[PDB]
Amino acid sequence: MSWNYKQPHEPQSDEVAKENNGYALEDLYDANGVLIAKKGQLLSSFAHLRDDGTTASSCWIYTGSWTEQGNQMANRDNSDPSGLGNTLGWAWAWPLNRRVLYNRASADINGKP
Amino acid sequence: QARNYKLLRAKEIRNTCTYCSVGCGLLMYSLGDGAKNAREAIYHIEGDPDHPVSRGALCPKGAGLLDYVNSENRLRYPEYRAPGSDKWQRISWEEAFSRIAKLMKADRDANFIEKNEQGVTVNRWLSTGMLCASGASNETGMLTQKFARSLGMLAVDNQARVXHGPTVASLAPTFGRGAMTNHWVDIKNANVVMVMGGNAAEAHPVGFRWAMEAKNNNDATLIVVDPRFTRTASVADIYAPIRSGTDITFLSGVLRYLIENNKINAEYVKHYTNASLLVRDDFAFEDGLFSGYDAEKRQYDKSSWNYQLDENGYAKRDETLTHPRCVWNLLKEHVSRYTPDVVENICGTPKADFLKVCEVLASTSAPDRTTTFLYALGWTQHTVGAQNIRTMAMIQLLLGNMGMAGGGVNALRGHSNIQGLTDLGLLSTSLPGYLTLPSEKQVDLQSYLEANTPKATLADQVNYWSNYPKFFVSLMKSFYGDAAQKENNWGYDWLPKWDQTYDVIKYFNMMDEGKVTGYFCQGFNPVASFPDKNKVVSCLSKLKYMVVIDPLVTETSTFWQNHGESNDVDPASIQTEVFRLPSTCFAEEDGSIANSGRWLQWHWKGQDAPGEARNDGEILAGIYHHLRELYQSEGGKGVEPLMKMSWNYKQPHEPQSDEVAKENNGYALEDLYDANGVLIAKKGQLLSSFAHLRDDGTTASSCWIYTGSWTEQGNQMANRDNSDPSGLGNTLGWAWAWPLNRRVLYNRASADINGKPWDPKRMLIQWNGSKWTGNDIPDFGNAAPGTPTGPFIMQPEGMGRLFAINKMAEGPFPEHYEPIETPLGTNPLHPNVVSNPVVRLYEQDALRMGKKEQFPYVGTTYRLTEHFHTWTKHALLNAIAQPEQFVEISETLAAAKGINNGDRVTVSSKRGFIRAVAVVTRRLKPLNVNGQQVETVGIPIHWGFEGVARKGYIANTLTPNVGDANSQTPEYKAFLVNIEKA
Ligand SMILES: Nc1nc2c(c(=O)[nH]1)N[C@H]1C(S)=C(S)[C@@H](COP(=O)(O)OP(=O)(O)OC[C@H]3O[C@@H](n4cnc5c(=O)[nH]c(N)nc54)[C@H](O)[C@@H]3O)O[C@H]1N2
Ligand SMILES: Nc1nc2c(c(=O)[nH]1)N[C@H]1C(S)=C(S)[C@@H](COP(=O)(O)OP(=O)(O)OC[C@H]3O[C@@H](n4cnc5c(=O)[nH]c(N)nc54)[C@H](O)[C@@H]3O)O[C@H]1N2
Ligand code: SF4
Ligand SMILES: [Mo+6]
Repeated sequence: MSWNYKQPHEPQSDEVAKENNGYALEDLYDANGVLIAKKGQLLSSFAHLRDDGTTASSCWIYTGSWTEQGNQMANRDNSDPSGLGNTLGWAWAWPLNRRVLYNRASADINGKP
Repeated sequence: QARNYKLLRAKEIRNTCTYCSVGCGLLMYSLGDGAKNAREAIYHIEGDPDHPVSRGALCPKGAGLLDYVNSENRLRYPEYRAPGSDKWQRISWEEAFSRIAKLMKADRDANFIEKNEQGVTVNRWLSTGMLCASGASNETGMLTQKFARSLGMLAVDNQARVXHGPTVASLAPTFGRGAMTNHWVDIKNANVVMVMGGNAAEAHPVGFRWAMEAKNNNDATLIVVDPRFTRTASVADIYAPIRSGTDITFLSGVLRYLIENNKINAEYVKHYTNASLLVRDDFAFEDGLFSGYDAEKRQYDKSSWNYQLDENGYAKRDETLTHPRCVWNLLKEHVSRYTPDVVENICGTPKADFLKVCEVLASTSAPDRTTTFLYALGWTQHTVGAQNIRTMAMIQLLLGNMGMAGGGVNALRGHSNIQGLTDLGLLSTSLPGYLTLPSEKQVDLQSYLEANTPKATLADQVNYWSNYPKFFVSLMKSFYGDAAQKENNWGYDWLPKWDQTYDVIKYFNMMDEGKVTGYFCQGFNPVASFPDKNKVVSCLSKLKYMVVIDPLVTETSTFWQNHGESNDVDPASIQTEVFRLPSTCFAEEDGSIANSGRWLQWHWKGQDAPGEARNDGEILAGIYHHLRELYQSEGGKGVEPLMKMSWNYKQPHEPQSDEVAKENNGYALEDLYDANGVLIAKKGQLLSSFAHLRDDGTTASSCWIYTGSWTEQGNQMANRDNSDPSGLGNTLGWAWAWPLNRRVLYNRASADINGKPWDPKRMLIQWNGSKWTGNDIPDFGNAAPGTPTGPFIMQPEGMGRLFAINKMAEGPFPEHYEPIETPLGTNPLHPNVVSNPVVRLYEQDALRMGKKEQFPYVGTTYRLTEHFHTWTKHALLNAIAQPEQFVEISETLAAAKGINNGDRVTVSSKRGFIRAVAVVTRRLKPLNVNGQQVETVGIPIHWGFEGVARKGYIANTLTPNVGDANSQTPEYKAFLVNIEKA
């Protein structure tokens, strides 16, 4: 079992949070040959996780919580553009910041609300 | 010990002063820390020390804002006044919206005009009109534009009509744009500061700090030329008097002096102005009239007021300036009549004073010395207003001061956002971005674009308006979205087409004839601000309905109420249904407003509005949705153009400021590529420059000159970097200025033809071998030094115009004409043509004009530093500062009438009277004019019948109902009155 912390007797919160988010262990490419992530970088989505050993994450639903863009859990933008009380800029929700689960069902089969 | 500091735990909010165009920064303090359970309440306001223009300062108006925000006269609930009633009745918002929508639909269905007599679709509505709020945000402005035009309205004006309309009418033809050319802090770089046609120390005090910086720390000479010795004169090096309405004579005299003494920047003139262009042989001027005058129509056929054309269709030139028909030689001939004796005889300005002014101005013809002119209403509010400005602009071109730091034409704007509303086109025939609504003669898109897209008149010019189609199609995409396609000409026919301009004087003439059913007054108080108040009240009384939207009680909202002599009406005889809707003020919404220097500045909300007051966009939305729903279920006339207008906001009943600001900036509707195949923008992204707008429907922007204000990099109007690397006072990192953040317009002219600065200590732009760079964003393309490309890029010839070809209504050169009501009863320069020969004067108004035998004194109206129009009298602090109405007269006139200082007097005109306290002073002195002694009676415009200051009389009770021949801006600055002891 790994315990890869700079100070083994004092693991830091940011180290563990980043492990939970996940990393690319090799450069990663999409199907069109476009680089999606570089070796050593934090992953931006669980959609980028792979089953071949080139990605790591100790909690896949948390991928996106602390990316190369920073600690999203520290976001403090309370803007609510729709007036519905949805604040996508405050902290970070799993999965992938979706605040209301099953929201495709907020519309009918033709996509009308 | 001292009481504790009262703001230690208050919420601090950044905002901008709501009164004048200086745009001073504010720091407002509210009780409460923003928690949901605490209802914020602003309890103190002071300046923002980091703001580059104000640096923490605030004049008495800005410093007293707390008393306006918390005025006892703030509106709280929707109120209704029934026909013939003498009282208000409170109603709900839903009642107000439904009643108003019903009244509007009935009127629109009865009077909407789908087609004109020539069979052209015009979709216009003329029986209901609107006055728009120059004191409200740009976002409110755009919503108002969409509201008004989608309904087909053409009688849509904002304060510009009675203010700087003449400036746009003159500076655009002369330089290419109608805006103030430099900016506030830049004034500190001047060597000579000229305050003429304005009173900056009282009308723009914090901005005036920079003129004092020029004087005190740049060794500049401050000159004031005004009929009164004002508070600006108090600090001036030189003061010279002038009779109201004679500026063209004084300024033309300066032109004569400069030319005769060769006090001009010759190379600047030769290359940057149209001095070398040849004028048609049939152009002429004699005895007060230019060629082409039609005495029956009282208009000019301007065919001869043009350049001779060469073999390639461009203007012919004579670089040697020896040809008798070159603009230069014709200008010399035209101003030859304005000798110092003529100036003294007509203006009353003593020759010794006029000489002092001429000499000082002349000292700035040197390439490294500049004069900057600071002006406003002293010049605009005349029947020859636009021509007053033409003359001064010509002076700045001869001196080589345009495009220079510390030079230029600082036409000081009025209302906090009159610049924004002008930019957004809230004027009868305008559209946003200085675009124009189609005239009814332009039957299709092609004809419309051809009429508005100018062909270059000299080769190798930028002639940027050639891009008009891109701006227009982009505007249509913003308005109509998917409904605008190539197939239906981008929705071309949905816009109302005009048969004429529906300016306010014309519209009230129509109202007096019973042709106007309803009227909206959004942040505009015409009973106080329009000329001939007695007639205005009589006109409004004929309306079937009126809707007032304001954060305060206004005289207009209570025009039907009897207030004694101040408003002697009989409520029972006035059948108008009046709706008074409570709105927010500047401190209660976020949004942007454009200051005089073209700076779009963002501000933030500090508290909720009192009672049931709502923001302007919410009020418009409430009425609009109720009205459109009526059309959805009942049908009616002009249904399609109304229903096609977009209102794409997340909450349709509450459009947000950021949504509208982004629409104004613009979007890419498809991925966009440059000519080399490189992606410039992705579908859905905000555009970074108007250079990316297209005419094929792939881009949208509801105000092209604002593209760059809110990009993918964020809200630039919220930028707060006050860095000034050059020391010239240019702060590119504070807010965002149009166009494309260029702070000093025409800056290519800050350097000579070889790209060398006229003054090496004031470099604005320079050539690096491949592009122009410097201390300001170049107002230019990439033309290398030595090429023929002119520095005035919006001009088809790329030059500043000394001769304005066919652009001005009364002549390509300015000419002295007396005010309609003149103390002389004649014009010494040409008795056969006394006043402007192209002025429009309705018969009913001609009957209300007085003559010198009954009204011998010159009457003029103006401001006092302590009050803002009839608005601040609702604020206690300002009422304390100047509590009671007064008028100013000389010691000579007072002695002749037996008036002691402080005595009560009655000032009257052919149209009415006011009574007030007399301020007798040596600051007003009679002048010797054409053999007579001419006296002036000064009338400040701040009192009335609503407010907490002592009750008074509307100053406009005295003013004439006639205006500038170009914009129809009223002649509020020069008329005739009489005075008697009271
Ligand atoms: N204190 C205060 N500030 C204001 C406002 C306000 O109400 N109060 N309003 C704001 C607005 S909306 C605007 S447009 C500006 C305008 O601001 P300005 O035009 O500078 O101000 P005014 O006080 O209208 O008057 C101009 C000066 O011209 C003089 N004058 C009168 N007739 C003539 C004439 O024919 N020739 C010349 N050369 N001078 C003449 C007057 O005595 C006066 O001192 O003010 C803005 N700033
Ligand atoms: N005699 C004479 N006449 C003049 C002039 C002159 O020199 N002499 N000058 C002319 C000029 S240049 C001008 S600009 C006019 C001005 O005259 P007006 O603009 O009619 O007068 P103001 O008193 O400035 O009032 C306008 C309204 O804006 C309201 N307002 C404030 N914020 C908002 C808001 O956010 N929303 C809404 N809906 N309303 C708001 C204010 O409370 C106020 O009632 O006077 C003109 N008439
Ligand atoms: S009225 Fe003008 S000068 Fe005075 S504080 Fe407000 S913006 Fe500044
Ligand atoms: Mo004004």
